[PDB]
Amino acid sequence: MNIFEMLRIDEGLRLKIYKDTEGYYTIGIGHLLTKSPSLNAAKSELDKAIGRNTNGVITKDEAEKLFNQDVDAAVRGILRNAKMKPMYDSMDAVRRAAMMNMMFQMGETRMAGFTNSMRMMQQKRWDEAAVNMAKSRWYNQTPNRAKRVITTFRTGTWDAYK
Ligand SMILES: [Cl-]
Repeated sequence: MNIFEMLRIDEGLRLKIYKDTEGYYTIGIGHLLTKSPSLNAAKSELDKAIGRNTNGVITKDEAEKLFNQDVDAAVRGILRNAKMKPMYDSMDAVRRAAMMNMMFQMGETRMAGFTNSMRMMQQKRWDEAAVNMAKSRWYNQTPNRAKRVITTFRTGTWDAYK
């Protein structure tokens, strides 16, 4: 298992533009197009993303290409954050995948809301950090997914995924 397989499981694969749990236009493997409530805006974003005129439908290879870009983007962002970088560098590979999962799904800003949790892990306060992470909008909105990610971060294993 790896970050790719992990997110593929959590994010699923859609080849046509759809509105997510929050109502925002998305496509492929969890690729947020826009927060605009306007579908054509969303189509415009999609064409820009893929580099051709698509009318809301892409191929799986296109989808995977956007996903790799998105995964890269996520790590790049953790590594560029002054506070996250050392946190990530200090983690083992499974736990680093957990963090990548979180970044990818919610973005930098929201991710910063979890700093207390992260310090708690730095300090080997693993269960405490886990219970703490469940106290959040994230968990409240997509509990099964968050539970998997939390378990992953807490244990360093891929148990929640097999
Ligand atoms: Cl893009």
